[PDB]
Amino acid sequence: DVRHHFTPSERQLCLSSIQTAFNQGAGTCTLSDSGRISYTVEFSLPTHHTVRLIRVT
Amino acid sequence: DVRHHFTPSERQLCLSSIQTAFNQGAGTCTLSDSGRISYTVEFSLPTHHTVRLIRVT
Repeated sequence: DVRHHFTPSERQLCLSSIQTAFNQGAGTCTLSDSGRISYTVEFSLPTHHTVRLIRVT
Repeated sequence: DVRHHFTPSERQLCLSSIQTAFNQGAGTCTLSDSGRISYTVEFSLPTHHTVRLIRVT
């Protein structure tokens, strides 16, 4: 779980990507048999953020 | 995809929920071999909303 490596600015960048993705309709939002909702997405951070994470990871 | 069936309020409650779960460390946030970010969460809506959604399904 990369979250515990995220910069504060990196953490905001994710939230917005997740929001935007959720709002534009990317990813998969599923309502399960038992009524529980799941959301799943893939997105990109800018290259220079990724590399910094690829490094500490 | 359930997003087609949400009310705009339910759409909102979903977003708040995803945003809380991400901030509080719920779900799984990963970094891929290719540097992509992925995030996946499961969460509840209030019973009455859920019940409505299951009815229209």
